[PDB]
Amino acid sequence: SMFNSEIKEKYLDTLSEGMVMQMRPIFAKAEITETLYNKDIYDFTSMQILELIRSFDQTTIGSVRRTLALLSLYIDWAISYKLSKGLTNLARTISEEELYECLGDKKLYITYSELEEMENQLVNYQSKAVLRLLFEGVSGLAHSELLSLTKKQVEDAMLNGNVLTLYDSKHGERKLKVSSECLVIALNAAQETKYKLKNGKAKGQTKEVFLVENDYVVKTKRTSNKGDGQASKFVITNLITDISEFFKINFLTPNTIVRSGHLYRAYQLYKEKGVIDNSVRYQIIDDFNLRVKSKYRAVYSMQDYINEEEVNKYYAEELGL
Repeated sequence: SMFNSEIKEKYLDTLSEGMVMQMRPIFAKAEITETLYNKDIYDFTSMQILELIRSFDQTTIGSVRRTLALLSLYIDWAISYKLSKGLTNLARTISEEELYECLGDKKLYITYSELEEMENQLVNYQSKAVLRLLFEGVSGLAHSELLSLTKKQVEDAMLNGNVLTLYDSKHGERKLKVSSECLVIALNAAQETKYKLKNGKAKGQTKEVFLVENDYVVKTKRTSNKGDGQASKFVITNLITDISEFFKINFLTPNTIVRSGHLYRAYQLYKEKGVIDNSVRYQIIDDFNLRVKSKYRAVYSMQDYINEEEVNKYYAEELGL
């Protein structure tokens, strides 16, 4: 039911009825972790706070942040009563990146607002560009659309209603409308000469590494001893890896990022329409000009992730629930 009951009930007794409603469930879900370490939340280490919250299995950064803030209030109260062994509130030491480590292991997809917050903490344009370009649908077989992308296509798209012309190694050409932000990020990434390691935090003597000189947006490193030609598959995965290491998350894969794009578009339609059904799915396909065997097949595949359950899960705050 609850760990350290008579102390928790003493804290609860100082809160409004509405606060008791928020704080109580946190203590019930917390109980099993507290009995595992045989100590209270207020004696938890940083890591144990981050683990604790992950066990609540929360979907969004926004909700994690509300959960952490509630936990701080309890810890401060416990500090002011000197129940805590430690003198400082360890929930307050939790940095912005560490918030992503709090995300539950069910989380598969990123919201648009999460994409924007992640972009803003990523110092490299190679990092920013792969995230965004994938979210907005630039991805062929083995990421051929993304790896074959040049300044010139980016430049042309800006002067053509933001409509990119994409080159795939299997099927050839595809037309995709993207955002202006995506195109400016793509244009920066295509002229970048350096790549800071560990997202600008590299501890070592070596902090940056030279990139190849070419007109491609996705660039191989000079020390890899590949040409001034296109990058391979593995560069995309390594760029996602370095993003994933900075935020310390394990759900982020090229396919996952591409879906999140589809899932954000589904939210926008759900807000106006109020249903998610095959009509929505057909619209997403031709909004992203989707490269598919057939459309009906794609619409079937999309029922795994494009549905009301997933949209309510990821976008609850934005929907007003």
